[PDB]
Amino acid sequence: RNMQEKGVSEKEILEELKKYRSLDLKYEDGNIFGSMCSNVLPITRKIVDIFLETNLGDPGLFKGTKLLEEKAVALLGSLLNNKDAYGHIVSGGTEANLMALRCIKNIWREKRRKGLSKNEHPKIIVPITAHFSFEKGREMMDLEYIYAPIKEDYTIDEKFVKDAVEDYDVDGIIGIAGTTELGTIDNIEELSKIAKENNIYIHVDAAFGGLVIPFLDDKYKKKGVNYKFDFSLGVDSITIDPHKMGHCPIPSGGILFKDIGYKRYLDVDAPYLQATILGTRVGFGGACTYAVLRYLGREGQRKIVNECMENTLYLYKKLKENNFKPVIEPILNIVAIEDEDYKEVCKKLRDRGIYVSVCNCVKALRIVVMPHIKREHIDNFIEILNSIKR
Amino acid sequence: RNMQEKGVSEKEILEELKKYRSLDLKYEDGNIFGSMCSNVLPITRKIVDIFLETNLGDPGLFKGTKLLEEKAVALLGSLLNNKDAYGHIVSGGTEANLMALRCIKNIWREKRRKGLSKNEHPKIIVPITAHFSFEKGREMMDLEYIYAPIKEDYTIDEKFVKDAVEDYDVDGIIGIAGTTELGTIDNIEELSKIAKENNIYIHVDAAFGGLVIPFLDDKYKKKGVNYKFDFSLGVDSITIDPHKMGHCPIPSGGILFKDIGYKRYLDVDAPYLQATILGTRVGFGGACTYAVLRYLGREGQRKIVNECMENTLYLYKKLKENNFKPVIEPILNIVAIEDEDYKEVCKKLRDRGIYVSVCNCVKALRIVVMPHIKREHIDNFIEILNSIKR
Repeated sequence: RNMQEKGVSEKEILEELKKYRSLDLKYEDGNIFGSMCSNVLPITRKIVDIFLETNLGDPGLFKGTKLLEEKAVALLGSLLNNKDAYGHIVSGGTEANLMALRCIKNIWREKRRKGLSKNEHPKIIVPITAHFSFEKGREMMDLEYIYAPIKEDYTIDEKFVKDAVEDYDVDGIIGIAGTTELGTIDNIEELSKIAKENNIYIHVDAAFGGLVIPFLDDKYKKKGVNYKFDFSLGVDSITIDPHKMGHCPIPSGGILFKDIGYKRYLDVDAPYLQATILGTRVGFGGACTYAVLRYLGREGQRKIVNECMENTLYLYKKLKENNFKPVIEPILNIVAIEDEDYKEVCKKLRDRGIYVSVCNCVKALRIVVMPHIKREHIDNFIEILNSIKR
Repeated sequence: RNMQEKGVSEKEILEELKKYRSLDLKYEDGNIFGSMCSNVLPITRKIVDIFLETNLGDPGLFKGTKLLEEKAVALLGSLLNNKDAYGHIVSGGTEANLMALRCIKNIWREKRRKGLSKNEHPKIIVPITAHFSFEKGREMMDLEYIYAPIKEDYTIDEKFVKDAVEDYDVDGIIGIAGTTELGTIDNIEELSKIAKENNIYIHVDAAFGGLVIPFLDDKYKKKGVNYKFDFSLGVDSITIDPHKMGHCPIPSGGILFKDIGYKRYLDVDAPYLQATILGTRVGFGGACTYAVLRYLGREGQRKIVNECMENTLYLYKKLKENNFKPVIEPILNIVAIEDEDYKEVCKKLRDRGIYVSVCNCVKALRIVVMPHIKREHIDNFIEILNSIKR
């Protein structure tokens, strides 16, 4: 507990650490059902070792690692239909979303300086399904949120957004491509039309879905769901998270802006003295993001994505066969189970070694069918749950 | 450049990555003289591998890794003379400083809600030597900074701070234990007295110095410099950065608060739904911080710190012997060289394979004598610099 004068041997300290690691769950063991992280692609362990002693906060010392960040951003941009994207491989979707909010706020600040805004704080339309990082941004940056309601399919109400844009002076719109709770996709096509017609910045949070949606086989796509979400719609920025469905080690997050014109709105003016929030920051995230996308190609990511979707629809089928009520038919590799007693059922599952997460907008257990979840784990989950219900 | 359909082999992608890594500098090669990062302790490569697939954003899944974060914070707290510290192993000193600023701001918000503050924004006294992360915080959180001037020894003017606290309603004070530019130590003892007498929060930025000052041999200590900076002075929070002079891999930063009473001021209220800014975040930083401090003990860190100081004073001696003007006699393992033509000299050094950094408050080259800088590198640096000056 206290700092000691004498050191200890490598064997002593590693064995102590391994005992603590033994208390953790491991993704490959069939315990973790509620996480959007999973096992990393094995090749990334070598890449982390190669790039461990780099620092993208000092890119003049690590020119090659910096070029790899640029290449990683370019490959993500290509995936998102934008060959000119300006962006960064950052610490995660939270920092990515915060940087988009900073950009929105600095566009508003410039208007305020010119007398072109009656808003004392940026006014941003955000769906109530938005990830908690948006609340962190609101709280830090003193943003004003207009919370948009969701429709019966749990996607943002586009008519509300359009009406709010007419009623108020709006500084940004947020749409979500793959919501945290249910994996639904907002109508980005319509939101982007509203945004373009009114000269409003629009950010797409595709932290999870950005590395799933582009790879979905047609049989998993649903009539009337629009899967368009990327720069082909003219959106201003997109968050996308390699350390979720990109199989990259933490920290590997992505923020892409439509072009380099946005970089100036990420400036910070220091009277007595970088676009990311962090300073010193890893170089291995960009190396891993580039390398995993190159190693797998579209073919390899498609195989993983649709294996997850196969197991997602298997879980959905088994749930209904056992008279459980999924909240929705799954869109991405996320299924939620309606249950009034969800808190207690979650704890009972936990006692039996099944770790799910629980929802906010609805009383349900959330299962994220990442690549570590196999058929036998789903079968095991159903047995344990049936047993709890007797 | 573009996303491809077909993947590539492991050999192809690793060889490509290794070519980019070949363009980087490496700490052990005698090129990097201006960085506060260095080679990691070799044991940490194994720890990163063990803990790569953990996530302190989901500590309920990684109970052991979470306990190790708590143990890492406790060891840092013990080093800083506080057995009850509440804190986190975060992404770096930037996030640490931002969390301290969030705490300061939320203490002010509570006062504002009760009518106990005439300040429309928190008013924080910050020395002009403060790290750029404080400007990032000001810009994001709409803080009002009262910039404190520095004295001839480049430390904060304590009388200015005391006078400003009488003239204005002040919500926080920042002191620096190891400035970025010169390695000087503000008079934290006096600042903490001012802060306590006026009920003002005080944060100490010891990102660099916190893992140097406690280990300095008496011969490196200077008459009249006060080396006290930690919780024995009753300060409210301290930033300390293991991935600087703690030899830990990025990301390993530290933020410690005086006690768990501060946790409530890091809350974020989400109407429709964690104390760190990041969400998903590494677990290996806490494991490495704990393990390196246990492995080295005070004895092993003292040896490294004072080896760096030996080489720092060697560099200072050689500089004067060659008629260069150091800005100050070094306090920590940082030396700066006065030069009117510092920008051009820096570029000339760069052309010769010597990478220094350059200062803000003064026209000088900054050398950070990290453990990778040995006598032969200092001798080589002096030769190249003498040559540039002819």
